[PDB]
Amino acid sequence: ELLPIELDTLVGKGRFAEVYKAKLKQFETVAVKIFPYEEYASWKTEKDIFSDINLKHENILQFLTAEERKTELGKQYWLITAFHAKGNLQEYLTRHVISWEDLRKLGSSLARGIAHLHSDHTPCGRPKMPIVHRDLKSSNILVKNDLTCCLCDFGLSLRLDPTLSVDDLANQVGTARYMAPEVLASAMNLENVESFKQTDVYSMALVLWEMTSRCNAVGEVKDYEPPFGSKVREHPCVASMADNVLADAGRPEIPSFWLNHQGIQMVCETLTECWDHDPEARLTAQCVAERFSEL
Ligand SMILES: COc1ccc(-c2c(-c3ccnc(NC(C)=O)c3)[nH]c3cccnc23)cn1
Ligand SMILES: [Mg+2]
Repeated sequence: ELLPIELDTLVGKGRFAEVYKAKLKQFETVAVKIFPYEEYASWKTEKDIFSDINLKHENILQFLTAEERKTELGKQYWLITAFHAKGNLQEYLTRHVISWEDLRKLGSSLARGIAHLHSDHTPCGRPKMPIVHRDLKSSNILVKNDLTCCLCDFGLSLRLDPTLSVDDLANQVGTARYMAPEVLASAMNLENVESFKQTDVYSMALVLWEMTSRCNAVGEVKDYEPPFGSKVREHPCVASMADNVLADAGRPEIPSFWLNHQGIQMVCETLTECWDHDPEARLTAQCVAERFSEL
């Protein structure tokens, strides 16, 4: 029943699991995400999301199967997917300076992926369960060979099920650096689940800024730095982030010279709307995808 897999190299580490490059005898290269028994609930959450036939999309990591693997001293829970050699976006931007064409491809594919995740329908019209990521960041966005993005790392994700209770939506997850000001404030408007989609758009705005910051179309490009890199610790707490994002209304810097390029100007204007203090003022991911198609 178990696939003939040989693990090769540890390539990543997520919040709940380690990620390995592996060989699948058929040999095809695959990614194997390994969850220890104590993170079973996160393995089950990701398995449930990936098992929905309505999720499959070019900008969502291609899922193969889930497995339970007995070890000599316990049991592991695996998820096996396609492997993207270029790896995660944070590392890609750290190592590379990207072109305007690259930024267009990466930014538009990220917006299309989030719009699909949030959608209550498939691209054809069938009802689909909307999903909110809740921990979107450059380190868990994958770069495909054709320089388009694909999403993964759904352990904190929420299926927007009509059965969700108010006492269930209110029980501060995710990466502090990428938390929207209402998340840092514990001020999410729980009267509508649309509040959760708005938090993903904020995090997406920070990632679009990271991509823009490494785009040679502006001319002189600085070495990559995470959003708020010089303002807070390497692993900042919610309090230090709230000092910046909420109290100081702080956002990553957009130097005026970047706006000299017509394309960069449009991207900067769009991502600025997406990181507005007011979640209701942000554009939707679908709006952002449309803005990119207009370029
Ligand atoms: C459902 O199963 C999976 C399996 C792997 C990942 C996954 C990968 C991943 C995927 C494909 N190719 C690569 N390739 C290189 C070079 O890293 C890395 N990177 C991650 C970083 C954080 C969390 N999850 C991941 C996510 N879900
Ligand atoms: Mg635990």
